Amino acid sequence: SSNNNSFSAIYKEWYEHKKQVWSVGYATELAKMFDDDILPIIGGLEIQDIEPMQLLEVIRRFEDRGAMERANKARRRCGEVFRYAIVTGRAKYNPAPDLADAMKGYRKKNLEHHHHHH
Repeated sequence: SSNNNSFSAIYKEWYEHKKQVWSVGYATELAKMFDDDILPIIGGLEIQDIEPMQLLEVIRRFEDRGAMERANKARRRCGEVFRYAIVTGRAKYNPAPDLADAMKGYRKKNLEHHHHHH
């Protein structure tokens, strides 16, 4: 965590806030799985300074294991934290739309077997 705008910092605030909504055991391990996969990717980065492909790399992390719901849940909670950062006045713009663009454009790296053009 470099600055106060670091993802982990804001995540903790949001986490401890949501901790009063979710079950304690659920909340703890929810953070645990988020920390386990997200932290190596974008955890120590600034929420405003996160690369579009890095957020997609988080989704990549879960999707490649087959965890489709969890990959989408990552995107969900990340965007949820992005939202929280906008509310607290840390970020004005969040690369949430960029996540979608990166996920879409990623099919230009993972090629098909036949294309839609000739």
